[PDB]
Amino acid sequence: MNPPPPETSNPNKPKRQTNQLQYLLRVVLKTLWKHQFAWPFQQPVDAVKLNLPDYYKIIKTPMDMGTIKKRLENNYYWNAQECIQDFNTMFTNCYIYNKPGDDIVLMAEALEKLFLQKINELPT
Ligand SMILES: CC(C)N1c2cc(Nc3nccc(-c4cncc5ccccc45)n3)ccc2N(C)C(=O)[C@H]1C
Repeated sequence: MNPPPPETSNPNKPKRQTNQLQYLLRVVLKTLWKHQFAWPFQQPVDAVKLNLPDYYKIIKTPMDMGTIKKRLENNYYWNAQECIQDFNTMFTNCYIYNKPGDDIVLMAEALEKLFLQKINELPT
């Protein structure tokens, strides 16, 4: 029931190092990563482990912070907006699959609040 995880390396994809990407790794991702509610999001959803064969029938663009962290560390992105889009995919997937007030949604909402806080002053 688990698809192959999102790629974290792609040799023919063009890459750039920017100050915004460095901040997304050093500040934004590490602050989220340490948060008490981060653990569900530190790796792809394991639908076999969870016995949720429906998960990847609903969520067609999966994304997790373990993938985003590996992408940042491997210099996968062209620009910060591509990374921010991955974070937003992750949050949105959580809101789509689950229902308002679910524990997992409270977790995602807390992380997203912190995320928007940290990106409120991206560098230049
Ligand atoms: C809702 C839950 C199934 N959830 C989820 C689970 C995990 N991992 C995990 N591992 C062991 C036990 C559990 C677990 C069991 N029961 C209730 C829970 C309530 C709140 C958190 C976790 C729970 N969850 C990882 C990611 C997700 N994401 C992002 C989702 O959107 C859905 C698919």
